[PDB]
Amino acid sequence: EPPPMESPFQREDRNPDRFDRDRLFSVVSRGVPEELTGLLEYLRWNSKYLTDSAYTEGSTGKTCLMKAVLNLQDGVNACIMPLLQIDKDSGNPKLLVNAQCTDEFYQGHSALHIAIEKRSLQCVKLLVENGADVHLRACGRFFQKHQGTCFYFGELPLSLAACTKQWDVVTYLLENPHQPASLEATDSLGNTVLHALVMIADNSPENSALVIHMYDGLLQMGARLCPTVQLEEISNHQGLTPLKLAAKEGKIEIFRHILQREFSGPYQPLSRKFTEWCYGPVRVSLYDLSSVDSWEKNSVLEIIAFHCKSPNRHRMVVLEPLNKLLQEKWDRLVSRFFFNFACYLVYMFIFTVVAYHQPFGESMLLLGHILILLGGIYLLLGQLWYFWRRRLFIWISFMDSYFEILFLLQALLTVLSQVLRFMETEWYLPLLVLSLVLGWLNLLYYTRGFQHTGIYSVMIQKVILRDLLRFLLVYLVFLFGFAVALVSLSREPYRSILDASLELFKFTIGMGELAFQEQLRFRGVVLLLLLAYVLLTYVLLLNMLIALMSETVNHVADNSWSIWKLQKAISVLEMENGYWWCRRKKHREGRLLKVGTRDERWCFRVEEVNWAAWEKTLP
Amino acid sequence: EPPPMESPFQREDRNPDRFDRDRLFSVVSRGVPEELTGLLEYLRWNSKYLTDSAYTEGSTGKTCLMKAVLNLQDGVNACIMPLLQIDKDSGNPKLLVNAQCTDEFYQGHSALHIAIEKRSLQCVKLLVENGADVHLRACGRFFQKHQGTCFYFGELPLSLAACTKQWDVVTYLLENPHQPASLEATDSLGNTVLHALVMIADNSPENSALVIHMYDGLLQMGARLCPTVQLEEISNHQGLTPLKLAAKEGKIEIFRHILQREFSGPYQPLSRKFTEWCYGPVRVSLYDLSSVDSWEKNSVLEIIAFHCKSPNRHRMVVLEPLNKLLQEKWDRLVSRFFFNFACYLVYMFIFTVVAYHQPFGESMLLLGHILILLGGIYLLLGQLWYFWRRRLFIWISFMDSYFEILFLLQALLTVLSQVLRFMETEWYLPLLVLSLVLGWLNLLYYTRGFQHTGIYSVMIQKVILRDLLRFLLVYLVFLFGFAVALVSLSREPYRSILDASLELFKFTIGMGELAFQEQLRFRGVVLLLLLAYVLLTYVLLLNMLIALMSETVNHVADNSWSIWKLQKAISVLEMENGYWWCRRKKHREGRLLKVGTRDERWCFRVEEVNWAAWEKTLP
Ligand SMILES: CCCCCCCCCC(=O)OC[C@H](COP(=O)([O-])OCCN)OC(=O)CCCCCCCCC
Ligand SMILES: CCCCCCCCCC(=O)OC[C@H](COP(=O)([O-])OCCN)OC(=O)CCCCCCCCC
Ligand SMILES: NCCOB(c1ccccc1)c1ccccc1
Ligand SMILES: NCCOB(c1ccccc1)c1ccccc1
Repeated sequence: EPPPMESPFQREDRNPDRFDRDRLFSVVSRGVPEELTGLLEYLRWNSKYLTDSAYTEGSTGKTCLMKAVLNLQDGVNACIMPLLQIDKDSGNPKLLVNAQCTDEFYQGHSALHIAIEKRSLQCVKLLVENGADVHLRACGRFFQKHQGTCFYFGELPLSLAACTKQWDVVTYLLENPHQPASLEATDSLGNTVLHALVMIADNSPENSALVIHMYDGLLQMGARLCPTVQLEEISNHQGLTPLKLAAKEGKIEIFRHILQREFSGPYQPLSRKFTEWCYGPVRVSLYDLSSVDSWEKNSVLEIIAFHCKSPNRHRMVVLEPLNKLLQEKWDRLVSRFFFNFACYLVYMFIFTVVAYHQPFGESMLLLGHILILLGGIYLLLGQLWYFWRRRLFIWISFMDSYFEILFLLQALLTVLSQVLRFMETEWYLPLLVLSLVLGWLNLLYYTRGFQHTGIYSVMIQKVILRDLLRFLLVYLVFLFGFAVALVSLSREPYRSILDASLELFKFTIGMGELAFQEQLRFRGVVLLLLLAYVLLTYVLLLNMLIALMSETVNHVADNSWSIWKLQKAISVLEMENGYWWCRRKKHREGRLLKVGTRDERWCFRVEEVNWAAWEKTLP
Repeated sequence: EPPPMESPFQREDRNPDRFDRDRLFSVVSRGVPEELTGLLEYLRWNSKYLTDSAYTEGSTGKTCLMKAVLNLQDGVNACIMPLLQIDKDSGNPKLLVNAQCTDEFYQGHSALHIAIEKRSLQCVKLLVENGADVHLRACGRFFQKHQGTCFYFGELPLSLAACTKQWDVVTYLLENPHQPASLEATDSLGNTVLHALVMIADNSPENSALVIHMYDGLLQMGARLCPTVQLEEISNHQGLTPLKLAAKEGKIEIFRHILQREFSGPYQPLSRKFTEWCYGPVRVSLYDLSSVDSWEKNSVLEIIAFHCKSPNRHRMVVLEPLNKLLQEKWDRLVSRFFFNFACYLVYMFIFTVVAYHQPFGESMLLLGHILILLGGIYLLLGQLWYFWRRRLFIWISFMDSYFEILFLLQALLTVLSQVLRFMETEWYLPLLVLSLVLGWLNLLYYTRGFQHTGIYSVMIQKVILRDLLRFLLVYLVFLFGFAVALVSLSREPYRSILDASLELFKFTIGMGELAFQEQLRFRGVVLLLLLAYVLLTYVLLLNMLIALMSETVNHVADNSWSIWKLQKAISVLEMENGYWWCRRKKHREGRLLKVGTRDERWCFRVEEVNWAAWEKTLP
């Protein structure tokens, strides 16, 4: 187990007048500099420095200075200032202010971070004035974002202060002449201070206000300290800007504010929603499409659809300008979507004809077999190309890509069945039939193109289809357990497990032949198993109905509309790439408009009609 | 019927100037000492005392002094003080202040208790200064905790004052020089004052604040009056400390406060949650495992799992440190749990093989029969050992031990079937089959080891399985009633009750042959019974569905997670004892740490990450 950061009870790890390690740590914690005065003599006598491993705990390397700042008294510790002085006179080649832990848990932890966390501006000023680096990276396992014991604030003192909304500390760390902290400074994972605020943000409104206020103030202060730097353009090692990161992490509240950010006054160039004109309840705004339009790779639209895995994906594609941007794309692509639907209907109309009318008529059948083979190959190549593109995030959103698997599965069976027909084996007919069955089920994918049908479909396939596998797994365990019991008991009907499993399943569809069976010597006991099976399978069905019905209470119809918009969003961003055989170019959305002075942006004109909001401002 | 305590309307039970009993009780109730002045002369004339049975009601022994305190006027009665004086001059060998009732209902009731209940500090001071014992036990049936007419406050004046939050009275009873009341003082059932507050506590928050405030103040005052006494270490006749009693009675609010009690300042040694270090939303506390760890017999963990019967059991195993303590144990024992699961799967894989493949192959069957016999004996001995250990609380938590019954039942049938095979009777095959059926159903017990499967299972078996027996009891009554009717009507199909019961049941599984039957002379009337049975059995099914569906509204998913944690808690505390053939030693949890001065405790380090709570304290 990793050692604790500070412990009044547990002692630190062991692994002129004497000033050994234990008595050194005792005086610094109590905050009495009077007893510390002889430390310089002992250090001079031994020709050693406070940064030496002898004056720290070997498990972490926690120095005496870091010990001192962990027991602040009313926001200050009188022992830390003499401690730095004695270190200065000791001739330390490694200054105590810049000392860091070495443990895998608290790696990079420094005395400056402790002072920032303890909300003591006095210690923060005192350490920085003495040369405490403001770019020390606390890159330990405790500070990394993961399940369980963690506190991610970035890795920098400036980012830690921002995450604790210490407005006084961030002001000093930026404006101090001794050692200013750059806003461009970057942690080990590529996250800046703005990125850190994004990925600590929750969807709760108390913490969303914290992040939005910190994000707004730091962005506005960045315009003063570094006017030539656009802080939102810095990307992590994953290549994500703070806007893109908010999309991937699925944090709507911070995502919405950045996407619709508007500043009035001198800070206008930092805005992303430039209002254009208003007439009554009609508002027109020029939303900025920088890093939002799908024309550029790794955009926000692609990240939400294919890279985000949070349950908040459907609620993000309805925010402006994404709602209107996707609608603008959908109206341009709805003609192609129906053409794709028409081609699949023709392909499966031919599939049905060949499957049924199978042994000029022979020539039509010969052509039908050939067209099916080409159609199956075409679908197989298209689906393989889709999975090749989405190879980095397979099985991450299987609830949405399950139709793309079915199209591939039907394509594989279509091609394989034709191959078996070439081999003239009798087993080609089944595979051709299962291809026909799956494809007619795959026709339900295109219902998303119609609001009239797509909205209704969304309410259904969300949970119910995934629930049935959970009942079947127990039911099949129950089915095989009773089947062997009946077979082992009827051998002195149910001639084999396969027949016994068949008979037991018939009881579920209301066709069981629950009788004495008139033949078996153990007719009563065999009946007991059938009666027990009937009671057990109805307990399981009632167990299923109650659990499934529980989802009805919490359902909201707005979610079904939102999910349908996400389904159209995924389809648009896939068919924008054209086809596998023809990767047509992508049209850039919006128009280039000058919005200020650094300032031209690819703005997208969104018009907003809202009677309720307009009447609220009215007297 | 027990007589009333006080009655303005009903007279008390009958069973110098004259001062008979009736005129004595009249003056004391009215509170006029002027008419009482001659009482000394009458007592002197008769050479009698007020404590004599003549001056009380024979049904209870309620004395005149207890009569006086039952009619206090504005918190005081002017007659009680002269009453004690006249008793003093009467030469009473049994002082009136210490007089108690003799009725089985109000046994031990004294005048001091009445003054405490009536919230009169003036009478409380007046009686105690005259020698009223502060350790009088009111051990009547009225003061014992039971259904109906009762008021349990312990049995002592100090405990009564604590239960009525009379802060002024408890202060006096503890600090009075005349007769201080010991906090160690114990009632008839072993309960001290701290125990009394625990078992009058409700889970409501108005009364929880009452108990917590009284528990905290009395514990803190105990450190001043008796610093050398640890009041929480006193146990009842059942052997339960106040912490253990709160667990058995299932009162979370008082249980949580004691389990996580933290005091800052001089009262630190009374704490049980010693905070260690804090960094942002990360809090680390040293919870005390005294009487909590399962290493010691009759611990809190065992009491909640096996001794508590309240519905609050699942909500207690999620409180810290119990939540982390059980998780620490579970991670150490999850390797053994799967090994136990693997052994049962192998045992039932062999059971299935022998059951099916039954008349080198013969040698394998011979070995399989032998291995099943040893496996059945092993399970039989293990389950008997489990019930021997839990013999004191069988059928108290049958909802949790019902799987342990099924394992025993399957073990008994496994052994008995092999015994019958030795006898070479034909009836061994059925019992071996029912053993196979039950064991495959017993495999559902091990689903609790996986969160992925255990959580889903908990939602189902809570109510639905127990509900079906309630429908079947009426249905079987309906089944036998109609079966005899059809048989008595078809004798001029349904040749016997057994066949008639079989045919009627088929209508429930959607296989009834509801026809005119073409043979019976009373074909129309027999059809009426079948039609009536169909309507009646669907009314019962609709009755069942509506009643069962009503449970969906009030269900909370947090309960299912909590119950699963309790299920793992029971399994851990059972497999900690090793096996019946090898009772391996128990590992003590936590580490011994010095926390103060009486002070070393077996503290358990629990680390708490809570962003929402941390942000609440932030500006
Ligand atoms: C008009 C007559 C058509 C006769 C049948 C020919 C084979 C069609 C096979 C087929 O079903 O293609 C469907 C496809 C769209 O699939 P999707 O985007 O829904 O799939 C994704 C679902 N998630 O549609 C297309 O890609 C367009 C059709 C092919 C155009 C010409 C191809 C030339 C190749 C060199
Ligand atoms: C590995 C090969 C095993 C072949 C079959 C041998 C008989 C096993 C019988 C069996 O099912 O035992 C299950 C048992 C655990 O039961 P539980 O704790 O779930 O039951 C409680 C459920 N509520 O498991 C155990 O206790 C461990 C298995 C026995 C170890 C060696 C025993 C030696 C005896 C001298
Ligand atoms: N082909 C048009 C049918 O669309 B509807 C539809 C049909 C099947 C599944 C989902 C929707 C419909 C919607 C509302 C009322 C009636 C029908
Ligand atoms: N063997 C793993 C199956 O677990 B799951 C499961 C199966 C039966 C009963 C309870 C749980 C499951 C849970 C959620 C979705 C799908 C399946």
